[PDB]
Amino acid sequence: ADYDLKFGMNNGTSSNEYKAAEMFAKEVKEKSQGKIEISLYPSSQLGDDRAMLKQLKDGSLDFTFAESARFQLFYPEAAVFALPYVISNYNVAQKALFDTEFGKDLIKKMDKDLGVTLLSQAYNGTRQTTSNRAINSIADMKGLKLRVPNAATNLAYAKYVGASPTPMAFSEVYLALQTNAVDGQENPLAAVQAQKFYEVQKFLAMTNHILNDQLYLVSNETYKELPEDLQKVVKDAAENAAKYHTKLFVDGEKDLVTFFEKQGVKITHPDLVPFKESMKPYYAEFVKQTGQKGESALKQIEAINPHHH
Ligand SMILES: CC(=O)N[C@H]1[C@H]([C@H](O)[C@H](O)CO)O[C@](O)(C(=O)O)C[C@@H]1O
Repeated sequence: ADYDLKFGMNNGTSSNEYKAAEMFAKEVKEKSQGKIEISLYPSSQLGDDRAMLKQLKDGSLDFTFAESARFQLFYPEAAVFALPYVISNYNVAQKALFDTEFGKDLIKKMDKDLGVTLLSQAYNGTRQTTSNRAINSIADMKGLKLRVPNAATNLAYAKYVGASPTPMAFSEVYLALQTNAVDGQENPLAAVQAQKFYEVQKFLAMTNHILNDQLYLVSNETYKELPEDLQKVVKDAAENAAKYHTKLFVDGEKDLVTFFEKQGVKITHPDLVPFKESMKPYYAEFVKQTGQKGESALKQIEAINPHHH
């Protein structure tokens, strides 16, 4: 094609993210009259999300996904998006990004410093905790060998609840669970399904601890080369795909608990009051480390009412 573009992702071919990326690719190909073809590179073929963000910056990959929170790697205050229990729901996540001074500035910096254009934002589920033994209360976390991604906020979730974290890439998790090298992991329900973690985890606990969004990002080096009518095709397709993406996750959350039960998984509902209490010293450490910018980001986010209006 005139533009042989590539979209890298960590998720696999059975995931909601992949299905939404397929919708995006199809719409772009059709509405560009075949000028643009987007090929998909799932399952961390190209590296993890940190690697893929570098590749968008240098123009060697055209599209990828990232969470708003992942930008903590560059702007420490952006950890606010994944401080456990701070962002209440997706309504808050949307407003935090697009309707705060903090979030608007972040989007501008992503364009200036990191070489990426934000096309759209979707919901990517609320993270829960799976394990090889029951989590009936916070006490069961103590010393649980909890896999986390290579992200400071997830590492802190594990530490402050009393678990023993083991960071590793997403691709490595199924093996680690299967062999009981670790005792559990934490991810939204849809990823537990997509990766078939239910095959290698007998328990799931509704810890509700981190809210994930999902940004459709394009390399500036690619986006600048597209004539403006094709930029519009891409932007509009990303917005349409993100609405579909969100819907896939909202519907999965409704029924996935009963899917897992049918697969033999035992679901627990630990009391979250001590989980939330356990994060208070972590918030204090975030404020100490990130200073006025972090205090401000917190304040701006805590001011957002979570009810749709
Ligand atoms: C956009 C993206 O790549 N998301 C990935 C996230 C983030 O890397 C992580 O939450 C840090 O931001 O980690 C996973 O949930 C995980 O490894 O468990 C896989 C998911 O596909």
